[PDB]
Amino acid sequence: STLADQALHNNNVGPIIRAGDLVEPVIETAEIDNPGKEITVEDRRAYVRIAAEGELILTRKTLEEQLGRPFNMQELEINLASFAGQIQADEDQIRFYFDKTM
Repeated sequence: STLADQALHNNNVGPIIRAGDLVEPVIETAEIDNPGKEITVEDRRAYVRIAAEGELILTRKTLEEQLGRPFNMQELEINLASFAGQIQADEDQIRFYFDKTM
């Protein structure tokens, strides 16, 4: 009779972006750098999809910056497709999470 839905708090993240190059050995290496012993990556080729518990944190801004030193942060916000959660960047790092209210 009454429609109701809910899905807040840690659940799972699903960042959808495009594919560049060497994102395979980069994503894998970027995964080992993080204690993500329970994440599933789905890199086809044209795009790059990821799936975690809902909490992720990356600091390999040097690897991402190196892959394309001759660029900026604009290309980052441009080089994307979709997302399941939110994204944040720190001094020199980028973290992902599907958590809404903090």
